[PDB]
Amino acid sequence: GASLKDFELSKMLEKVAKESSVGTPRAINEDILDQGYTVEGNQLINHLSVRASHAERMRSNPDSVRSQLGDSVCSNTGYRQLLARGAILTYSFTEYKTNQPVATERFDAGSCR
Repeated sequence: GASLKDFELSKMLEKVAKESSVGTPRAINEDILDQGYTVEGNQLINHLSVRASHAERMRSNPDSVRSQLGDSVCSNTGYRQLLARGAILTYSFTEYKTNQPVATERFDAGSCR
């Protein structure tokens, strides 16, 4: 099992996941639903669904997707506090109709540097 400190971090992340999930699912735009947050170990995971056409645009340029996500995460004051405590921010995008993976992008303190 996870160490005492690791399990505690997961519990802290679960508090963030619960508050951040209030009001989800909700539309980010016409193509993307914010489905809220879960925690797996040291990862705070934001789950999002993406419609088929936008999913294709995402798949065609995964480095640009990652870079834009990184810019957002790494300048988010609250996320920076989590990364500063050993957390990983994970974005899990799946297809709206099928739930097939589209993109999965993880960020740690190292990523932000």
